[PDB]
Parts: sequence; C-alpha cells; structure tokens
Amino acid sequence: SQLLPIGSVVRLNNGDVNLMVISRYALYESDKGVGYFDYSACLHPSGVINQRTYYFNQEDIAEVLFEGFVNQAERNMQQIFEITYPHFTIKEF
Amino acid sequence: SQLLPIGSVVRLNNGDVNLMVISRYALYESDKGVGYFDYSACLHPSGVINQRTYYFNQEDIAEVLFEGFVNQAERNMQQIFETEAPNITYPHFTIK
Amino acid sequence: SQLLPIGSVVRLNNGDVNLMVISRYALYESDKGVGYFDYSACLHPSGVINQRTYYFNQEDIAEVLFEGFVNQAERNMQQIFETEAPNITYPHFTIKEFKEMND
Amino acid sequence: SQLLPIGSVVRLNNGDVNLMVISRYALYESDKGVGYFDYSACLHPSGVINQRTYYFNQEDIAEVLFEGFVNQAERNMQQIFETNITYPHFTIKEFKE
Repeated sequence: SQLLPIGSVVRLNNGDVNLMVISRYALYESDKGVGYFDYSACLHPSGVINQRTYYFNQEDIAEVLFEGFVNQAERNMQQIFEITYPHFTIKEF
Repeated sequence: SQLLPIGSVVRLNNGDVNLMVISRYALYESDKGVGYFDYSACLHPSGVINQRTYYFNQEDIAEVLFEGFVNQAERNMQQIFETEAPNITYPHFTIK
Repeated sequence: SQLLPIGSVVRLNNGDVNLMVISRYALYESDKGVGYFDYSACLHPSGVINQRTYYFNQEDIAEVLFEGFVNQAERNMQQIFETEAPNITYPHFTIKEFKEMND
Repeated sequence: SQLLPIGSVVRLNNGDVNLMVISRYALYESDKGVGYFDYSACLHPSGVINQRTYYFNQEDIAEVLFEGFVNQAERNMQQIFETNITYPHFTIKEFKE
C-alpha cells in the first residue's frame, strides 16, 4: 500500500500548484528513452482540461493534501502492484 | 456546490464500472457538433492508463461512492460554477 | 469570426518562435486561480513532440502567418463564440500576469 | 517532403470526424510496447481540449481536406524527416480501445 490511490491530491517539494494522481507507474517517452514514473497527475482543481500530464515520484511529494477512494478494488490493486523500463526523475521530466 | 469535485467516484445508471471525475463541464465534439457534458471521468482504480474517457451528466449518476477533495481552490471554482451554469452557450449533450 | 481557426500559425509580440493555434478559449490554472486565454498554441513546425504549451490572447499576436481550415464545423463554432464571448464567467488571464517565456 | 504538415485537417477511412495533425512520428505505448505512428492528431475543429490523442498512419487517410502551413522551416523539416525511429511501426489496429 505504498502507492497513493487515484484522486489523491498532493503538492511537490518545489511547487506552487496542486496535482491529482490519475495513474500509477505511468510511462514517459523522453530524450533518454521511455522510462516510468510512480505517478501521473493533472492540475487541481482544474483537472484534465488539456493534454498536459504531470509526472513525479513519491520522493517528490511534499504533502498529501487528500487521499483518493480506497475501496477493496484499490486494496486489491495495490496488492497486485507489490517495470523493466528505467525509472525517471523529475529532472528528466 | 452542485457539481462534484474532481477525484470523486460515482457509478452511472446501468453502469458496470466505477468512474472517477477528472473534469467538469467537459466539451465533447460529435458529428452533431460540439457540446458539453456535466462531467468527465476515467475508470477507478485503474486510472488514466489509456484514453478511454467517459462522459456523463448529473442525471446519469446512480450512486456517489466517494466525494473528492474540497479546498479553497475548489470552493472558488464553485462560485464561478453558479454564475456560469445558466450562461453556457455550448449545447448540452446527453448520453442517450 | 474574431478568433482565428485552429491550425493558424502566428508570431506573438516580442516573440522568438512560431506558434500554431491548437484551441480557443482555453482554461489555464494558475497559482491565482483558474482563468482563460483566447488561444492555446504549440510549436510550428515541430508540433506536439512534448507538452510545452503556449498561451496568449488576441492582443498579443504580432503577425498572423497563416490561417487554418474554415469549414462549416469551424463556422458553427464561431457562431457560438460570438454569443458566449460576453458570457464567460471565468476571469480573463493575461500573459503579463505570469512568467512570459518566449516573449 | 511527403508527410503532411501540422495543422492539416484530414478524414480517416470510415472516419466520422475530422482530425488536425499536431505532430509527426509520434510514439504510442501499446500492449506490444512502445511503437510509432506517422501522425498524432486532435479533433477538428475543437482542438486539444483533453488528454485524448488520435494516432494513425498515412494509409489510414481517406482525404486531406486541408494542408497546414508550409514554409521553409516546414520544408527543411520534411527534408530532415526524409533524412526511422528504431521503434516498431504500429497500425491503427493497436488502438482497439
């Protein structure tokens, strides 16, 4: 249960806007190649109003402002969670 | 605060999946033209791992399983949502 | 038809790159709330190889280099633009209100 | 100098709506892995209003209703493009859902 559920609202260590988790273990094509982050996020509370997705990891989260829905499906999902692509950092993003 | 905040999880009438709200007053273009749906959502808890985006209105919601975050940023958008709601020129699409 | 159709390539005032309109009346979430710009734009001719989106208003266009497709679908949308333009409740953001990159 | 420039509005085979080219040689992640298409596009004339992105190849185009802006920058880019992504070339079948 190390990963946050989707809908969780967080703030990064160096950020003035709030993000909301929309996926876990999201892939990201980059100049180095196709890697993976821990989370993909949108801007809160505007939401998905464009194609701009934000990527970060748990180390980048400064404060979990709110945690998403955690029913038995989310509990079973994180159990299945516990990627061959490289692990990217926000600097790479 | 008539519209649910993003991150809320609901289920539509005769719906077989749990949908998590990701945007509100989402514009949708069809063959008829361009209209708006009250909400936009993705699958929970799988999330936005693809691009299968779901669109519905408030009258299509059967059960509100979870309510999203409500901070001061969300409260201010709800102030805009009251004045904007009766002034939306875009047509209102439906699921039917 | 005050707003340009999507695909229009313009150069902004004090600009350093070419931008193609990819949306009209785009919402922008800032640290001072959510507002709207007249256009959102990507880079020309590179396109959307990354997510470095540009935002501006009609008063920021220095020169319109190219106009996009104008079909009946685009004409039907401009019919909604004229009526909704004095009815947008969202606050009108300006480029000066934020960091003016590539400007 | 064969790829359509950005801003080109086309209709695909059995395409119920028109799409505007927003980028060329775009990577897309499928079950097989990371593959590339000839084009990535948004809906027309709504533009990029969400995270939805439409990917297709040149063989899927039924009609080019309109071609985007072409200048020496686009000509030099097409010359550069003619001058291979080392990725599998995906088809519109990878987008089953």
